[PDB]
Amino acid sequence: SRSAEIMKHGYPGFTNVRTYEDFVLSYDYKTRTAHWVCEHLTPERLKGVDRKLCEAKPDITFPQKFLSQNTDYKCSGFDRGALAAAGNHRKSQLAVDQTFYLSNMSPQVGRGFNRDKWNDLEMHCRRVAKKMINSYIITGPLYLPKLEGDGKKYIKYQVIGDNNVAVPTHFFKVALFEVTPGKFELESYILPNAVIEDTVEISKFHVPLDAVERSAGLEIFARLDPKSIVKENGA
Amino acid sequence: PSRSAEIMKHGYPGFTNVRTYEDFVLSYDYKTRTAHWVCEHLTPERLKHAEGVDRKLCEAKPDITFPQKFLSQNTDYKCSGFDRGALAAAGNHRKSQLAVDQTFYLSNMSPQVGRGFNRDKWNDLEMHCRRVAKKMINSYIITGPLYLPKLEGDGKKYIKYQVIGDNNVAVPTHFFKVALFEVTPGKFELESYILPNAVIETVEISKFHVPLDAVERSAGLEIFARLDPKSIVKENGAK
DNA sequence: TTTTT
DNA sequence: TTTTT
Ligand SMILES: [Mg+2]
Ligand SMILES: [Mg+2]
Repeated sequence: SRSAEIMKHGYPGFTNVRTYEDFVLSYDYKTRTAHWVCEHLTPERLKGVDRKLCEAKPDITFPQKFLSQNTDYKCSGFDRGALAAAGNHRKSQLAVDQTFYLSNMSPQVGRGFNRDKWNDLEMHCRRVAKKMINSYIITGPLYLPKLEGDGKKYIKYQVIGDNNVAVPTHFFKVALFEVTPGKFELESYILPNAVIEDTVEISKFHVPLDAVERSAGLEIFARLDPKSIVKENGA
Repeated sequence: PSRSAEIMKHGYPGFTNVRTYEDFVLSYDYKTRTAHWVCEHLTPERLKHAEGVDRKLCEAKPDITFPQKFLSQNTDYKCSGFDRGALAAAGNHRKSQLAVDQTFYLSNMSPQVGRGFNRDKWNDLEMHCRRVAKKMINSYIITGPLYLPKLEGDGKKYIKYQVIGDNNVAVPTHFFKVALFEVTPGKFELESYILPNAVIETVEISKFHVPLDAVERSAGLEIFARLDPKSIVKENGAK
């Protein structure tokens, strides 16, 4: 099974899972965006298909009362940011078309984030993947607390459109790279959903995996054992 | 077991991190470190106290069948200004010591305003549900936290809530409670409520009625799916 | 290659 | 009945 290949190293969680052609997604009825998406890449799999034949549409195999709509994002000020990236899925027109499901979208800052630094992170994972045995990428939104002036910690985020789609404060990305058979490089990033200077290197957004777990309420690469991790966030 | 099937007869609100305790079912949210929902089932017979039971020798503690890193602890609540508010109320579970002890799992707790809410109007709503249930054949109650949007001083909508303790336990902005009362066999009265997690003044609990649909949308849950609307004879006091 | 009323 | 040192 493709899906069982994609999810070899663990399910981050089991809420409202859909297995699409080339990735697995978990959808959150409350925020109207994904809990997470998992992707599996090989050099083989990263190689006629056109993407502007694609239009974002709701995945209606989820109940309608829990759907986002293009009308939620329209004039929001945010892009429809695709967590499982179209560029990662080009072995078929279907596979790429499903990356355009709104279940796979989060409201993302456009210029200075989704169109730049977040895009740079995606391109980095793709390029590293092209010279690795297997690559596993888990992406998801976050809603992080901030201490404010009264000394109290608050989670605050905008919601948009009539369906109140959540605007994540941050996004995480965790990549597992099989370098030598049975052995892995692990890269864990948290980036703010905000304008980021192009000056900043992606490694500045490294965080320990445990931080991603706690913040997202997910078990990332549980089925995997830490002996087989040879490199962690560069080290 | 067969008990959990009686409890969940009219459907699962969701399937995330479900635990079946002896007399109620709970769904646990790893992000908020509190419940998504709890579902309870009462009857007049089950509201008779059993002998030897006692709620005085009960202490709040985590349910460690969830992974440690997603638990809340008593230290998260300690000196926060909020109560450990039981969603499935101790008072609903009368038939054994374990059944009531389990309502003291922290998975069943939300940070709640005490004076003016948990100890007052929220408790008034709980007692009201037990009272109605002594006169009904079957009663199902679904309870949970909400985190609701507020139009701020720009023109943008925001969800904002406090998190407490080192584990960042969410302080809900509101709580819903939906009660399905079987008034005659196969015929139900439905009552849906949303209250703010705040001091509530004289205010009748019926001021907090909202359509079921509004609770489903806010909570991202499917409440009482296996219930045919033909069978509903009353909705928040009407019809 | 990422997207926008 | 609810809870908190
Ligand atoms: Mg993107
Ligand atoms: Mg209480």
